[PDB]
Amino acid sequence: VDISTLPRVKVDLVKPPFVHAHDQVAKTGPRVVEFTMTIEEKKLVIDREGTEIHAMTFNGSVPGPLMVVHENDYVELRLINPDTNTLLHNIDFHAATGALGGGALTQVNPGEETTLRFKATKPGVFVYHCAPEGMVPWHVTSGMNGAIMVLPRDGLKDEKGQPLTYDKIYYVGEQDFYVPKDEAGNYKKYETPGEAYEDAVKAMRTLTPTHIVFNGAVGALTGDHALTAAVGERVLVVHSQANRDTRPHLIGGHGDYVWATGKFRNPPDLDQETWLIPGGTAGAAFYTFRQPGVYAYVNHNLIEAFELGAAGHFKVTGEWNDDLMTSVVKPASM
Amino acid sequence: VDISTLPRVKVDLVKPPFVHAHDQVAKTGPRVVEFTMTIEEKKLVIDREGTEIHAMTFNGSVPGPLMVVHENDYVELRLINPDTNTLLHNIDFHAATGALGGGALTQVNPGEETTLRFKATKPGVFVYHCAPEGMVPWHVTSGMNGAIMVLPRDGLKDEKGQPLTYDKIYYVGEQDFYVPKDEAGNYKKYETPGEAYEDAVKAMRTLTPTHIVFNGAVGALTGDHALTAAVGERVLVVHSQANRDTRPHLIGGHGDYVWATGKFRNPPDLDQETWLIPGGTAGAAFYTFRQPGVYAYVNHNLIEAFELGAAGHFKVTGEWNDDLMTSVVKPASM
Amino acid sequence: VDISTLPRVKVDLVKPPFVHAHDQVAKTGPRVVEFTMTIEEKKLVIDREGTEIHAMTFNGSVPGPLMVVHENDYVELRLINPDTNTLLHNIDFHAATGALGGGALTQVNPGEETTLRFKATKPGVFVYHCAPEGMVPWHVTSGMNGAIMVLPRDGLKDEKGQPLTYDKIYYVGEQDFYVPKDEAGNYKKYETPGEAYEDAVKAMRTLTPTHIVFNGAVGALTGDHALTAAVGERVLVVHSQANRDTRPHLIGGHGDYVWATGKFRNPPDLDQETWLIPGGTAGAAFYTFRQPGVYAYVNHNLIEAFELGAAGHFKVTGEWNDDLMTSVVKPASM
Ligand SMILES: O=N[O-]
Ligand SMILES: O=N[O-]
Ligand SMILES: O=N[O-]
Ligand SMILES: O=N[O-]
Ligand SMILES: O=N[O-]
Ligand SMILES: O=N[O-]
Ligand SMILES: O=N[O-]
Ligand SMILES: O=N[O-]
Ligand SMILES: O=N[O-]
Ligand SMILES: O=N[O-]
Ligand SMILES: O=N[O-]
Ligand SMILES: O=N[O-]
Ligand SMILES: O=N[O-]
Ligand SMILES: O=N[O-]
Ligand SMILES: O=N[O-]
Ligand SMILES: O=N[O-]
Ligand SMILES: O=N[O-]
Ligand SMILES: O=N[O-]
Ligand SMILES: O=N[O-]
Ligand SMILES: O=N[O-]
Ligand SMILES: O=N[O-]
Ligand SMILES: [Cu+2]
Ligand SMILES: [Cu+2]
Ligand SMILES: [Cu+2]
Ligand SMILES: [Cu+2]
Ligand SMILES: [Cu+2]
Ligand SMILES: [Cu+2]
Repeated sequence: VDISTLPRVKVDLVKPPFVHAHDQVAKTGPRVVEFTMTIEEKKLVIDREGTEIHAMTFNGSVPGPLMVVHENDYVELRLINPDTNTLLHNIDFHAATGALGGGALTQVNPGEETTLRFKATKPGVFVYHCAPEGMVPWHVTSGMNGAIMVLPRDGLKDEKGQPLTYDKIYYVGEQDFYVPKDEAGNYKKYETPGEAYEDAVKAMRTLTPTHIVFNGAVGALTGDHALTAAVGERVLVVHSQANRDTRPHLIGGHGDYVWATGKFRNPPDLDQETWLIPGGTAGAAFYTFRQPGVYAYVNHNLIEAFELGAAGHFKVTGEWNDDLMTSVVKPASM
Repeated sequence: VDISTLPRVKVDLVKPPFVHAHDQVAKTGPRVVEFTMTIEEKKLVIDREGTEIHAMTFNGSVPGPLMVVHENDYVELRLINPDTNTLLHNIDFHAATGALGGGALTQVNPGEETTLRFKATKPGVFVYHCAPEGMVPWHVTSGMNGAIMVLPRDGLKDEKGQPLTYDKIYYVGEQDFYVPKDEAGNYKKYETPGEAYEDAVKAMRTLTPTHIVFNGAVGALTGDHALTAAVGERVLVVHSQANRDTRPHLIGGHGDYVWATGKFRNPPDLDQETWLIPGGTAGAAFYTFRQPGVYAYVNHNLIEAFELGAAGHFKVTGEWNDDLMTSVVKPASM
Repeated sequence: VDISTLPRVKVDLVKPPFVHAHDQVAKTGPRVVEFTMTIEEKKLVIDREGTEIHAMTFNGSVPGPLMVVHENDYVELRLINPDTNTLLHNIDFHAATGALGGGALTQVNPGEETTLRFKATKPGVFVYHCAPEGMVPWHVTSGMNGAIMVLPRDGLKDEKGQPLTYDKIYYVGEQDFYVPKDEAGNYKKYETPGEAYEDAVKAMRTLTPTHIVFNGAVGALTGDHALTAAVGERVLVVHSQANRDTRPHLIGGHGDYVWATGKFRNPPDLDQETWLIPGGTAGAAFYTFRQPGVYAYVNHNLIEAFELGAAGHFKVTGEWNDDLMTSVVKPASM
């Protein structure tokens, strides 16, 4: 097909955990969906202690934004590496076929840009990440990863083939960081990316993250930035981890329908308490809220969640159901 | 519904790996199932070396007991924290909906008790664990976790919808402990829980357990406490890990039907050699024994199993089948 | 049945990643399939630095060869431990039932041999490994593991029950090694296996591999030993990990049909980007190539892949499809 005959639509991405506007069931035929991302290397404070790292980002955020298209659309990405950056970057889409997911075609020095097109031939949520030859995990574990959702053209389906329609969607990107430590266990600091590289590699080779965070920082999805829902709403949470396994869990809830490895032609797993998203994967979980209050959404290695940062909150509005749960006798001394 | 109109049944729990009496197919309508657990903080010897830790337990054991109910029963738990304990505790049921699984409603100081009720709306095996705000992984990794099984009212089913009926059930709780180590690699010891806390946190943050055990100690499910079966018996092994991934395997056997993530509305995986139970999950495996002798049941990270403690035994009685396996030429020099 | 009435066929195994000749759909009735393996303890250089370890091998390779039979064939293995070796060895087949998978029946000192027969009653890919009582993980993590494929007699099937036929098969064995390190982080060296044992155990207990490799060494499946395919060919990649989780991913491709836990009576997962093979398991992924060029096949913990060794290449021949992917604007300064 002459791709020039297809509709084009442009999207300006939004910052995670929010997701750009889209339609679950495709309202048009196949399209070329145009996205632009600008790489930004920047300092980021990642913890309550004030630890500051040199992050490598797509569009200024960790994770990079969620892109949403439909099966057999074309994704056309304009990738810009401004001359204010220092490093070489590129992009690999796990949704794409060929050329290392695009990485072989998108190497951009500071001051350069490129435009890649690929056909989104498989439905699912997928990781995308930077992957410059010879320094792949350094870029990924500096925050340079996000996800893309390729919806079936007729939307999501349950294990029986019936429609599933979400009311709200959130994108949780989970990031393992490896801040180098000295003999004393203290964080080390670096003056240039080149002076950082070897100790960054050494720290990565411990296979022990110093931080594991949602949305780029300890506590990022809490407080005024807690996720929200109302009782009775259907919520899809897309969760990615570009480098390391995670095991998401909604404390006080479930995954009613879970694609743990993220690919929508498969039936979902039902009624999950916790699910395994392998490193290098995006998964998706659908839940209908049944109770109000605070929930925690965590990686259920609870050390990873509550000591290293992999925990966020939902604040849910509505009526309490005493049939589902009640305090029969409140805590007391007798 | 007026819950007061429903039958009540009381259960006194039994110590793992055994499971209180129950019926697979529900012989009554929905019920309120009453359980009582008493929290016990106690010293436990966890290895052959004599390493002694301060454990935090439900009902005196690591893991806590297995509770068994049916879908849409109500679980009513009386949780007692005697004044002989030091710490605040609570309980979160992954089977439950709302209030952080119950944790927000069950905070009990020493000298207090509480009664929680919830509706068991989803069938499966699920983790339960203590989760006091701000010190969650310390309690969990001190042994304060167990599991609950919510059976479908018509019992278990295979991948074709045919009944599966177990003859025996065992509950294996797998516990990761993080005993703090000094520069020399020697275990450190502590005089009060408060003096222990920071080094407990530091040890947890290594993400490297010092011990990984079944039923609370190295070798606990061996010798006079080996699990048992006869050739031809159908055995369900429920396995939980509240904090960290495991990969169970029956050495010399299989999981004929496995719910690796524990939720019975899903078809089981067939013929598994090894399966992944994510941290924060309970799974269940069904096997019909076909050969007698000793089996080892392990986490198949074999270092975790044979060096760190995650190994137990079955002793199986009956007739050897030489069709299935035989020594054609016994080991010899020729 | 009188097994003596069945056909016998002998196989001389081939070195991974290649696989001995076989037929997907069984062209005969059940057979006794005869294999011979000779244990070889040998020095192996495992990295670009020249690090040399004392490996323990089946048939001279890491991994050991892939054996291929059909469901309800009998496997008859002659296992030889020549008197040029130092250690006791045996073999445990995860495909087999009874006697610890064969390990209880196959203990051979140097100078001894044995012949084991078992019935391959379950279809799938399965791990086999050495497992001498008391020193199991040392042998496994010294390279003494491989895999066996038990094909359904009517070959592989998709999620709808339609045939899947591969054109090429490769076997990737992934090995975690634990070379002991001193305080400085330098590798230690040893003069005898007995003098090595305690520090080998200590290194294993870190749960942090020093090396994670395909086919026995960093870069083994690259260069002149890259895997190969043509556009349009259907390739099955069998992947095993006897001790530790992995998460395979074809960079630039997918797993079109994946049995992540390796058992062919289950429907495959479709369209996977990345999949979790638990330690102690073999999995299999089927892909039809659609683009030419270089691919990397990796464990998608990218530190594990690109720093520790778990990366190989495919070189794929054929026509580039610009519909599927194209550079619209090559990298440039504007
Ligand atoms: O609209 N994306 O930068
Ligand atoms: O980029 N990770 O959330
Ligand atoms: O910001 N110049 O590419
Ligand atoms: O900028 N190099 O493709
Ligand atoms: O169920 N909270 O870990
Ligand atoms: O929306 N619930 O009151
Ligand atoms: O909760 N009232 O005892
Ligand atoms: O009967 N449970 O303590
Ligand atoms: O509590 N864990 O077995
Ligand atoms: O043991 N008094 O709660
Ligand atoms: O005892 N406090 O809920
Ligand atoms: O199959 N035993 O590890
Ligand atoms: O029960 N078997 O002889
Ligand atoms: O096993 N008899 O040589
Ligand atoms: O033919 N196997 O050594
Ligand atoms: O033996 N492992 O590739
Ligand atoms: O090589 N003698 O067994
Ligand atoms: O060589 N011992 O079975
Ligand atoms: O998609 N390469 O990591
Ligand atoms: O085989 N492809 O030109
Ligand atoms: O790729 N041509 O600008
Ligand atoms: Cu980059
Ligand atoms: Cu990738
Ligand atoms: Cu507690
Ligand atoms: Cu929990
Ligand atoms: Cu051996
Ligand atoms: Cu094994």
